Amino acid sequence: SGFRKMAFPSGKVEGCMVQVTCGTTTLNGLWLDDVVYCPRHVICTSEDMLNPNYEDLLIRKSNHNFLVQAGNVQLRVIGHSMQNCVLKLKVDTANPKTPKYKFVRIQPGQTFSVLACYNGSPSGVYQCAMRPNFTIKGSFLNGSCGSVGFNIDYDCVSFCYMHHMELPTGVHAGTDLEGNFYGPFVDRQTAQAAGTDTTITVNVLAWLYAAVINGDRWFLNRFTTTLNDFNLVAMKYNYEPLTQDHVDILGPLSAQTGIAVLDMCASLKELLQNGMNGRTILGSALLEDEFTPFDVVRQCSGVTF
Amino acid sequence: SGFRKMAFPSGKVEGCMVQVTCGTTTLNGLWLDDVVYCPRHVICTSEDMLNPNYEDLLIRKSNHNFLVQAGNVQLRVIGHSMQNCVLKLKVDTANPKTPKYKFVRIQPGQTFSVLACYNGSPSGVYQCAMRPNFTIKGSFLNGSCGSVGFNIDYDCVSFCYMHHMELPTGVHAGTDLEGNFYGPFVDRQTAQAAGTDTTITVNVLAWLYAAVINGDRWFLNRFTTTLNDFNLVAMKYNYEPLTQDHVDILGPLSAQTGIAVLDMCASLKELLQNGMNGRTILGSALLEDEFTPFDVVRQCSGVTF
Ligand SMILES: *C(=C)[C@H](C[C@@H]1CCNC1=O)NC(=O)[C@@H]1[C@@H]2[C@H](CN1C(=O)[C@@H](NC(=O)C(F)(F)F)C(C)(C)C)C2(C)C
Ligand SMILES: *C(=C)[C@H](C[C@@H]1CCNC1=O)NC(=O)[C@@H]1[C@@H]2[C@H](CN1C(=O)[C@@H](NC(=O)C(F)(F)F)C(C)(C)C)C2(C)C
Repeated sequence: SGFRKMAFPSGKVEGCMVQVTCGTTTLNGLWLDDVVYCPRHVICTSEDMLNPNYEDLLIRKSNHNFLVQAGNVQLRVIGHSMQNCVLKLKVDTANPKTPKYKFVRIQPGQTFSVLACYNGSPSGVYQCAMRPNFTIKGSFLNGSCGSVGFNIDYDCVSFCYMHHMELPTGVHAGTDLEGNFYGPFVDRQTAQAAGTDTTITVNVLAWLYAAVINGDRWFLNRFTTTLNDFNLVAMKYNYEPLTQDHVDILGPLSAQTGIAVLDMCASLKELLQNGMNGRTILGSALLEDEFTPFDVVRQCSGVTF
Repeated sequence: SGFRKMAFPSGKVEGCMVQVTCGTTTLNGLWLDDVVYCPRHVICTSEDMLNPNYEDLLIRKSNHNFLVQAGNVQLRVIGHSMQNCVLKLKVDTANPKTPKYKFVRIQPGQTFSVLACYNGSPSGVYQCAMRPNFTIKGSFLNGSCGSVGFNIDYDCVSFCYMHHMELPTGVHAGTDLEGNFYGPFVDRQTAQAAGTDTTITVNVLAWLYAAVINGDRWFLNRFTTTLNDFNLVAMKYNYEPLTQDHVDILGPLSAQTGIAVLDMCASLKELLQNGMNGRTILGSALLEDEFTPFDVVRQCSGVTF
C-alpha cells in the first residue's frame, strides 16, 4: 500500500547523456547510435539571445567548433545539421549503451520522467505532467537545457521532451526530439507567457480511485450525476471537459473498485463545491492531477521494466 | 527555478538487482561482488510467518534451495549465511556492474531514494525520509521486499535501507544492509504499531529557505525569537526540538538568503499558530518536512553524479 509520485528508473537514459560545448556555452546532449541531439541555442553567444538567426549562426560553424564529451572521452563530430529547434551532431562513435528507443510527441495530460542534467551528468529524476497550456512544472537551473523527458515500456525508451527554457511563473517549455515546441513558444529571449492553465480532470479521477484502492474513502457519497451536469460544474472550477473516451480509459479502475465513473464524478463535484474542509486525501490537502489512469494501475499492480 | 521532490539517478543500483526464490516465495536481492543480500523471510513459507525460528529454518536449507536469477541468467549459490535479519548468499559469479559502495545506517530526518522492485526488476524510483518513529512513507506491494534505499555521493553509492514489511497505517519498516531494523520492529507477522510521528523541524526550515530562493516570500515577518521560545511552540504542534547543530547545518541557506535562522523560526511560529489561510508555499498547502538542508542546496545549486 501507499501512493507516491514515482519516476521511471533512469539507468537506460543515463548512459545516453553527454556534454556539448560551442564556444562559451555548455549544455546537455542525447547520444543515440552515432548522433548527438541537443538544443540549437548552444550555437548562440550570451548576446545572440534576443533575436537569433540560427540558420545564419550555423553556416559559420565547422565540425570542430562542437566539443562533445562522454564522461572523460572526446567524441569527434564529423557532421552537423539542424531540424526545427534541435541540432543533430553526427559523431565518429556509435554509443554502445544505446537503448531500444522511439521518439514520440505526447499530448497534454500525459506524464513522463525528467532526468535533470548538468555538464552531461545526471543530478536527479522526477515525474511531471504536460499541462493543458503546454508547460511543465519542473526544476531546472542554468545549464539544464538538453535534459530529456521519457517513458519506458518494458525495454523500449520513449523520448518525449527536451528542455529549452523557463517562462515567468517559473514553469518550463521545450520540444519533442524532432525539435518542435510544445505550445506557442519560440527559442528566443523575448516576452512570452504561458496561457492560463486548467486542471486535468481525468487524472484527478484516476487519483481518487487510487485513494479508494489504498483505503481512503471518506469523500464517497451516495449520489450519481450525468456527464453533462458534471461538465457544467467542472468548467466553473477551471477543469478540462471529461469526454466519453476518458470514461472508457477509467474503465479498469472503475471495474477494480466497483465504483462507476459517473458515481466518482458526483464525489468530485461535491469536493469542488464544498471544499475538503481540512481533510486530506492520500496525505494531500489539494486535488492532485499529475497521475494518469495508466500511472495509477502501474503503481497499484507493480508493473516492471 | 522550481522545486520538486527529486530522487537520485538509479542506474548504478539497477545493475545490482536480482530475483531470489526459496521454495514458493520470491523477492528481491542486491548482488554486490560475489554476494547476494536479501531479507531472511525468503526462507519462510506462507505458514511459518506468525512466529518463525529462522536459525532452524536455515539449518534445513542447502545451497541449491536458493534459485538466484539476474535477468535471464542463473547464478549458482555456493554458500549461505545469516546476519541479523538478512541472508548473504555467496554466488559463483562476481557482478561486473558492482558500483563503488558503502553500507551506512542513517539517522531519523535523513532522506534517501527507494528503487521499488518486483521479481528482480525495477518498477520506479522515489525519495522519502526516515521518520522520527523509524518508519517510511513508501509505496510497496507484495513481492517488494529486498527493494533498497540509497544515497549517491559523486560515484559512491551509500546503501541505507532494505524493505521488509508494512505496518497498520500503511507505512513501512526495514533494515540497514547489516540486517538490523530501524525502530522497535521484528520480522514476524504479529501485532505491531508505529510510535506516534513528529514533524522534522530542521527540514521544514530548509524547505522555507527553498521557497525564498524560488521567490515565494509572503510568510516572512519582521520579528525574531529565541531558540528556547521557539522550542516551546514547536513541542505544542508535535515538532522535533531544534538544536544548535541544526542551526549550524542551516548556516549555508541562511547565508545565501540573508535570513537568520532565528528569523525564519519566527516565521514558522506564526504559520503554526495562525495557519496558512488557504495560501500555498512552493505549490503546497501543508508544511513539507521531507527535504534536508543538503537536499535543498543540491537541487538549488545543481550538484551532479
Ligand atoms: C538552458 C540552458 C536554459 C535553461 C533555463 C535557465 C533558467 N532555467 C531554465 O530552465 N535556457 C535558457 O536560458 C533560454 C534560452 C534563452 C533564454 N532562455 C530562457 O529560458 C529565458 N526565458 C525566456 O526568455 C522566456 F521564457 F521567454 F521568458 C530566461 C529569462 C529564463 C533566461 C533561450 C530561449 C534561447
Ligand atoms: C515483502 C515481500 C512483504 C512486503 C509487504 C506486503 C504488503 N506491503 C509490503 O510492504 N513483507 C511481508 O509480507 C512481511 C513479512 C511477514 C508479514 N509482513 C508484513 O508486512 C505484514 N505486516 C505485519 O505483520 C506488521 F507490520 F507487523 F503489521 C503484513 C500484514 C502487511 C502482511 C513478515 C514480517 C515476515
